[PDB]
Amino acid sequence: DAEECDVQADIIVLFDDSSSIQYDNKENYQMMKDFVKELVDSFTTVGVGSQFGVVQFSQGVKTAFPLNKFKTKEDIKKGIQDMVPRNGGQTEIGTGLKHVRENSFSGAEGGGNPDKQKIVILMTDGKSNAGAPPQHEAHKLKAEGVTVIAIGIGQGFVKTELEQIATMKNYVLTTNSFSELSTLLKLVIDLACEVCVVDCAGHADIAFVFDASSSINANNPNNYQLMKNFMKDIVDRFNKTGPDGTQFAVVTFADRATKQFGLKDYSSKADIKGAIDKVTPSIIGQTAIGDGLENARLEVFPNREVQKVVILLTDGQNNGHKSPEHESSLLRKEGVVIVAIGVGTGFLKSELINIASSEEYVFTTSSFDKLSKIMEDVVKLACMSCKPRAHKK
Repeated sequence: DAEECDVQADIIVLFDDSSSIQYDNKENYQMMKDFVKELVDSFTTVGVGSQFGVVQFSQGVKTAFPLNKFKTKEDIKKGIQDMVPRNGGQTEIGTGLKHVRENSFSGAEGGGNPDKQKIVILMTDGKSNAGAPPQHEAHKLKAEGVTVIAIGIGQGFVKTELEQIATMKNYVLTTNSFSELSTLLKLVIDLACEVCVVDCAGHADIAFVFDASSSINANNPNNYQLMKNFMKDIVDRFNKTGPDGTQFAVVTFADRATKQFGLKDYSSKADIKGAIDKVTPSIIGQTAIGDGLENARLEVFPNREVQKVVILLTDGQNNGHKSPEHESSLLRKEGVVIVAIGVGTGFLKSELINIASSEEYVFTTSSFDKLSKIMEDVVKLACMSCKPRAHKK
C-alpha cells in the first residue's frame, strides 16, 4: 500500500527544463509533473506548516513558485501543472543549486525556519554542461543542513556527478526512462523522510579499519601510537559504550586483514581503550585496504536497530588482493556509512572517495600528529544517525 511521510519540511524540487527532455519525447514533461504531484500527496503535513517550491533549470534558472505561495496541496499541483518548460540549450545544475540556497530557502520565499527539514530533489536527464561547477554549490547547500536527493533519467547524465551533489551516494536514484519515474516514488519518499541527527549518546556499531603497515613507523616510531590515541579519543567521545550503547571493533590490514576484536567483546571505555593499546603493527609494507573492508563485512558487523559505521585509515594505496570499491559498495548497500581518512603522501585520494559514502566523508592530513585536527569532524559523522520515518496508509 501507499507511502507517507509526516516529517515537517520545506521541500524544493529542482526541475530540469532542457531541450533534451522535449526532444526525446513529447510527453516527458507531463510525466515529470505527475511525479512531483505524487510527492506532494505523499507529505501529510503539506497544507496544515510543511511547504513546497519548484525551480526550473537548464539555460539559466526560473522559479516556478516559492515555498510561501500555495497553502494547500491541490493549489501546489496546479502550480506544477501551470509550469512552462523553457527548453534550454544547455544544462546548468550548479547554477540551479546556487539559486536554491541563496533564494529558495530565504525568509522572503518562505524559508529560514530551523524547525523544518530542508530537502532538495534534483531531476535531470544529463550532465551539468555549463555554468558553475555543481559539487561546490552542493557542498554549501548541504552544509546548511539541507538533504539533497538526486534523480537521473536516461543515459546522458553521469551518476558520478549526482553522487558528488547528493548527501550520500545512496541518495542517488536512476531510471531508464520517464515512463519509469513512478518506480522511484517509494524510494524518494523513504529518503526524504530520513531525519539525520548528530548524537554521541545514541547507539552505534563502529568498526575501526586501520592500516597496520610497517611504513607508518618508518618516518616516526610513535606514529602507530598516535593512530591508537586517535581511536581512543573517539571512543571517549561517546556517552555510553557496550550492548546498551555504542559498541566498537578494530580491524587492521597490512598484507592481509585481521580482526583484533569485535563489537561484543567489551562494554566499558577502559576495556575498549586497553584493547586498542594491545594492537601492534606488522613488519610488512602493504596496505590491503580491500581485505580490511572485507573482514569488517564478514567478521564484524554480522556478529553483534543501530547505526553501522566504518572508519577507514590508510597511509598507503591499496595493494591489490581485494577490491576496496567492491567491498565498500557491499558495505554501503548494507547500510554501513563509511568514513575514509588518508595520512601522508602515499595514499590515493581517488581510492578514498570511491570507498567513502560521500566525498564529504573523506579526510586527509599531512602527518599522524596532525590527526587530532580532524577528530571533531570525524566524530561528528561517527555520532550521526539517520532514522527512517516513512510508513503506509
